[PDB]
Amino acid sequence: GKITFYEDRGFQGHCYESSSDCPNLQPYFSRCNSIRVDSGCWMLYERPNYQGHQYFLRRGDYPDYQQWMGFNDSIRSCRLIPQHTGTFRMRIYERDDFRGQMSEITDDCPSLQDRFHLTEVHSLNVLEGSWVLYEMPSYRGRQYLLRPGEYRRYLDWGAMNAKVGSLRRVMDF
Repeated sequence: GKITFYEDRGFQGHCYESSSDCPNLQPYFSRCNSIRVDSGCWMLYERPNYQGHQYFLRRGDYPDYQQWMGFNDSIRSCRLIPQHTGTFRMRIYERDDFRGQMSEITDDCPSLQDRFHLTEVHSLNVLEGSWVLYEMPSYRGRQYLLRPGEYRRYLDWGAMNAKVGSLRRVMDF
């Protein structure tokens, strides 16, 4: 994993490269307007300590922050997401605290509405691999990184509501 952040658009200005997690990038650069992901899967954060808007990025060139659906040009923490080989698995629930009907998911899901007739998920259990949760169908809207573990309520994956449109396994190309 290598991501290099650039302060200005079109890969110009002061830059910084990371190969690992960083809870606070503020000491390294004051703004971020373009990015070059050389390798790995990354989750970028608007605020330090992995808070605020989250953005999922894979290898590629990003000449401006709009390219990664950035809210603004603030990137203050990043996570290198560990590659998972084999099966990705998670369970979603009707109600919070793992109650109501449960469905198990093991592939990408561009529309929960379409496949489960659900617009909201009130709790989920990530058993294997890392996933990205999207507020809206077809991987649009606010993004939330799901690492393996228990999410007894939507608040646990850092969202403001239980609206869940799509789900994507964190896989490299």
